[PDB]
Amino acid sequence: MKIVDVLCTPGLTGFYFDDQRAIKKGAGHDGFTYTGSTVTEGFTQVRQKGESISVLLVLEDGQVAHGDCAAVQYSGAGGRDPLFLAKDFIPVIEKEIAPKLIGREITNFKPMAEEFDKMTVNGNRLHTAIRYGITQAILDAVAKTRKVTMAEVIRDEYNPGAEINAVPVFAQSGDDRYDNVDKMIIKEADVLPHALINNVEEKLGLKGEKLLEYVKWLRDRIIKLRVREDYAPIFHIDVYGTIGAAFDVDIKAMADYIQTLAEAAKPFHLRIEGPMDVEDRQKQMEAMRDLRAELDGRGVDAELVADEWCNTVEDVKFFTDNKAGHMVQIKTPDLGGVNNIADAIMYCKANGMGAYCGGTCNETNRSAEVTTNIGMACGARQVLAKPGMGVDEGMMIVKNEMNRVLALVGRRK
Amino acid sequence: MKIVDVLCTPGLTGFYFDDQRAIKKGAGHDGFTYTGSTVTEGFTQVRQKGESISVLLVLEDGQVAHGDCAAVQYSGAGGRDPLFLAKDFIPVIEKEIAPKLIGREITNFKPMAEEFDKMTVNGNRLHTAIRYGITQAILDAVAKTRKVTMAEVIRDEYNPGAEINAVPVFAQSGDDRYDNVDKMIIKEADVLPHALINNVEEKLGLKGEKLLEYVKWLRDRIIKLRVREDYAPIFHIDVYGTIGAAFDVDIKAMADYIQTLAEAAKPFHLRIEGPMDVEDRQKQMEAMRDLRAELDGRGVDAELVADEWCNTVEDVKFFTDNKAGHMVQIKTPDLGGVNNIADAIMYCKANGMGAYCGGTCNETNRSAEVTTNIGMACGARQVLAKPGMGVDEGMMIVKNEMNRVLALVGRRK
Repeated sequence: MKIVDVLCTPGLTGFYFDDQRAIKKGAGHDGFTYTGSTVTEGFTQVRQKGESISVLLVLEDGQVAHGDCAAVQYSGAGGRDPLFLAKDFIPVIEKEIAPKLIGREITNFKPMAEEFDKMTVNGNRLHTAIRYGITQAILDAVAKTRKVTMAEVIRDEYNPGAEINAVPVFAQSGDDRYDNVDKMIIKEADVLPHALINNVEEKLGLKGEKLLEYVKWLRDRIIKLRVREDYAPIFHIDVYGTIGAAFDVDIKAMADYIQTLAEAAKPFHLRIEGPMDVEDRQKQMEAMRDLRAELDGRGVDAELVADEWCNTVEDVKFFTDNKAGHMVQIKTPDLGGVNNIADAIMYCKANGMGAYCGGTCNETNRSAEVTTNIGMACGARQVLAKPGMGVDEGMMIVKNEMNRVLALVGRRK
Repeated sequence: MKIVDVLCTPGLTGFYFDDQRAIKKGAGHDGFTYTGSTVTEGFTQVRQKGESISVLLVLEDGQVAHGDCAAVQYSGAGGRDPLFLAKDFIPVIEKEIAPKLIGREITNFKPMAEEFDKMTVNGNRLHTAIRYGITQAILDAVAKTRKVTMAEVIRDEYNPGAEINAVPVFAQSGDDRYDNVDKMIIKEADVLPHALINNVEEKLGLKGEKLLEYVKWLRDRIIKLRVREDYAPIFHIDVYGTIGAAFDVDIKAMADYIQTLAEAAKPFHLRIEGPMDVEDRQKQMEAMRDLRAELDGRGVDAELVADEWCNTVEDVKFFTDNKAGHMVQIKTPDLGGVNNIADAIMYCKANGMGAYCGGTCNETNRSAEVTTNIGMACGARQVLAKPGMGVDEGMMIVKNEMNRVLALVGRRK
C-alpha cells in the first residue's frame, strides 16, 4: 500500500501561543489579553491563537491518514524551536517532506517514523512540531493499512505480547483549582488536579500552609461530591519548584513537608511534580534522587514526578537511570517524532519508573487521540486529558478514544 | 460493501446533564455543582456528567465507521426523551439495532438513514440521541465505502452539483460574555458571541439598556483587539424572548429597539435570536413574521433567528413558508437522524431562508465533525462551534475539520 498524496492545512488548537518572555517582563492584563509590546521573535501580540497543521496522507486504497503538527503554549520561548505559525511551516512540509512521502510504500511504523524524525533540510533538523505531526500521520497510515488500531501497531512494534488496557486519565485545572476540581470529580478523572501551584506567596504558602489546606480541601471535596463511594482518585499537584524555594532545597525540610501532605491526602495517594527547580540538570537530578531516597527510607508513599530539566529522550533516560523521582513526565510535543514517546515509556518501565504520557493544552483533538493510543500501547502510568483548558473537552477526547480503542482491540483479542 | 460488526462504548461529552426542574425549584449553585434533591426521572444528582455512546460499524474491508449518540444539556426536561444514560441505551442498540446492521449492505446514505431514523421498537420510536448517533455512523460508512468525505456524500444525495465551501463558524460565550469574547476575537470567529441574555432584569435591562451597552462594548472590543483591520464578524445575540417580554410583544416598539441595537453594532451586522417567546407556535410564527416585515420595510438590516416553537422539520417548513424570521436554528441533536438536518437546510435554501446548523455544548467531538460536514455540504449560513463551553476546543474541532474537508474535496474538484 502506497501513499499517493500529501495535503497540509492550517488549523487551531486547544489554546494560545503566549510570549513568555514578555509576560515575565511584566505584561499587564486586559480581559483575557495581555498588554504591552511583544518581546519574542514572530509574535505580533503577547497572546495569540495557537496554530496547528493537519497533515493528510492519502493512501492508494483511498483511505486518509491524519496527524496534527502542534507546539506548546510557550512556543518560541527559551529552548524551543521558533513560534509555530502555520504559514511559516506549511511550505517546508509541501516542498521538503511531501516529495519523500508520495510514492512511498507503507512498511512498519518504526523505520519510517525514525527517518522522518531525524530528516534534515539544509543540514538542519525539522521543527519539533512538524516531526510530531508527520509521525502521527505515519502511525495512522500503518494502522489503516493493517486495518488495526494505532495502539495495536505500537504494541506490536515496542511492547510485543502485552495486553492493551485502560490507562488512568489525568486532568489539569489551571488557576481555577476549585471549580475545575468539581468538573473532575463529576467526570471521575483517575488523577487530579495539577492545580498550577506556581507562586510561593499566593499558592504554596511561604511555609507551605496554603497547599496543606488545599490538599485537605480536595480530600474533602472528593468525599462530598463523588457519585460513588469507591471513586478513589490519585492526587497530582504540580508545584513548579516552589517547595524548593520555600524550604531552601533542604532535603530534610522538603521531605518533612511532603510527608504532612501525604498525611493530609489520606486516604488518597499523592504525587508531587517539580518540588524543586535548580540551576543545572545535574543538580536537579541529584535533588530529585535524594528527595526520593529520603521519602522512600521513611516509608512515606508519596511519589515525585520529574519535569524540570528533563526534556529530551536523553534526559528521560538520565532521570530514569538515576531513579530521580518515581515518575517522569513525557512531554509529547517536545519530543518530536511520536516514536520517541514509545521509546521513552518503554525505557522508564524497564527501570521501574512510572511514565506520565503528557502533552499540552495547546495541541489538538487528533494529536491527543494519537498519543492516547501510544500511552495505552506501552502501559503508561497515566495520560493527560488534552487539549484545551475547558476540562470537559480534553477528558472527552481522551476517554472516548480509549474506550473505542479497547472495544476494537477486544474483537481481535 | 457490508457491515460485519457493530460495537457500542459509553462516553463523555462536552458538558453536563442538568436537572432543569430541580434547578428551578431551588437547587444550590456551589462551585460547578448543584446541591439538593433531584426532580426529573432518571437523575441521581442535579448535575451529572453528560453521556454519549460511540457507535462503531466495522466494514468488510476492515475500516471502522464512527458516530456518537448524544443529547442536550437539559436531557429529560419538558418535551425531551428520557435522560440519556449510556448504561440504559447501550442494551437497546445492542439487542434491537445491531442485528439489523450486521450483514447489511452499504448503499446510499438517504434510504438507510431514513430507515433507522424511523425504526420502531415495541411500536415506539428510538430515543433521539440514538437516531443521531446511528445515522452519523451510517453517513461515515457510506463515505468510507466510496472513499470520499461525508460532505461529498451529503452533497451528492441532497445538494447535487453544488460546490462545497467553507461556512461561517459561530462561537457561544455562556455567561462569561466578556472574556470569552476576547477568545473569539483572537481566533477570528466569524459570528459571535451568543451572550446568553436570558433574563430581562439582569441581562437585557427593563428598557433594553443593558443589552444596548453590551452591543456597544462588543463593537468597541472587536475594534480594540483585532489583529487585522478587516476582521469584521457578525453579531448574533440570543435574547430568549426577553425583548418580547420587555416590550409587551408590541411590533413597533420591538423594532424601534432592535433598530437601536443595529445602530450601536454598526459597522457590524446584527442577528437576533428569539426576540419573543409567545404562547403558541402559530402566534410565534405570526410575531416573527410581523417583526421581520416591519424591519424589512423600514430598511433596517438586522436579522431575526427563529428558535422558539421551531423544532421539527415540519416546524422548519412552517417558519420558512411564512418568512417567520430570516434564519432558522436547526437544533441538530433534537432532530434525531442527521438526514433530517440536510432536509431542513435544503428546504430553507429552496425558500430564501438562512439555516443555522446548530447543536449543543453537550455533544461530542465526533458528532460535531459529522454535522459540520452536513452543514458545509448543504450551504448552511453558519455552523456552531461545539461542543463544550471552553470556546477554544469547539472552534478547533469544527474549523480544523472544515479545512481538512476542503483540502480533500479540492483533489477531486
